[PDB]
Amino acid sequence: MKTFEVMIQTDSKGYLDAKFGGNAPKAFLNSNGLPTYSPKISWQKVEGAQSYALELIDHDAQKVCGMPFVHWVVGNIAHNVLEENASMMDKRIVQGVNSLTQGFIRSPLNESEKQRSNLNNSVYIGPMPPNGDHHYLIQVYALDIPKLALKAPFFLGDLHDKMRNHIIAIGRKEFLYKQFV
Amino acid sequence: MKTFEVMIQTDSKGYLDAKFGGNAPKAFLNSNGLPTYSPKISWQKVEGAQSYALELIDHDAQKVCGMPFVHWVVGNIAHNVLEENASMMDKRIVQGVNSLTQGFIRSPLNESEKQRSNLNNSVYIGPMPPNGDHHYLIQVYALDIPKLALKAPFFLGDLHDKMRNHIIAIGRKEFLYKQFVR
Repeated sequence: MKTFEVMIQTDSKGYLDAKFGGNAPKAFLNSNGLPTYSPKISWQKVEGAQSYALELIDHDAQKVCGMPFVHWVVGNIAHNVLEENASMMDKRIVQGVNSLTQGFIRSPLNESEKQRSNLNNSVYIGPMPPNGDHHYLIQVYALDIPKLALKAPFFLGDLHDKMRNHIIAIGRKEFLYKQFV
Repeated sequence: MKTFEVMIQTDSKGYLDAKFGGNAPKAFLNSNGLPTYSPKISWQKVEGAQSYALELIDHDAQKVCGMPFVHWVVGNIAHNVLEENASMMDKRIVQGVNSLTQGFIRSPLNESEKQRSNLNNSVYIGPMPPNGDHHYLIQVYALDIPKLALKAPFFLGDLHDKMRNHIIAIGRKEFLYKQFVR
């Protein structure tokens, strides 16, 4: 199993810009004040690959709420880049359900509202760390197949189910985002 | 940045034995019914590694409750192996808070109760998947320093803070565990 370099533009101190998370100027927040504007992320081409997948996870969220928080899951990435604002704009990628959802199985909403909430949250949600600055982990998977059989709404383990036995390489990369409010 | 192989004894079908997750015979549970009996996990020795660390996560939990679930967090592993029952028996390792904890910030519990909960749950908690069989992911880190500066209670994020810039290799292994019913 091989590895590859993953990149994302941060400042000198390794911080991603305010606009990509909770501290964003209002104009980069959606109707409800949520940072939905995804950053440009890119990585080395991996020979043999035919698509890539990506998960963005906050390990520092375990302290805050008991488990790590899922910010972004994306599969069917045809090329070695996600262009800035890809989450709202890219129409070829397929996107997984993030941890703001209230459509997980043990939720008290009915089947239809679970579905509505899952699709609603099948996007990038930006950093919003309450207890202080956090590191965030981008992990990129290089796959030996062009397409994953995934339809929104799908969850992190669904990505992994369809990726299983098809991963030729993995790339990791961390960034910082300042405390929120 | 290198990778290395990680091993765990499984079924011909890829399932870890019941005893490790609370379909377990009651002899392998604690007095409260919890699967705290950790499986033997080992991996190929890596060049330059002064210590190893491990984390065990269930991504399949995300669908169930909204987030992946942390089953086990461990640092200060001197050798390329954790022996069976290591979580209970190994004096040399340090262990992070698992996802049963109710000591996270923004739990309703008071400050002192949180500290207890965190410490009480600084152990391996085995698979208990409610909705069907789950895959679990073991991730092992090879480090270039012999000891991490970690003292229970500490979380997954803390493990990573101490390991940042010291990881010389990562190993990954998945296993299955049967749906848990009552």
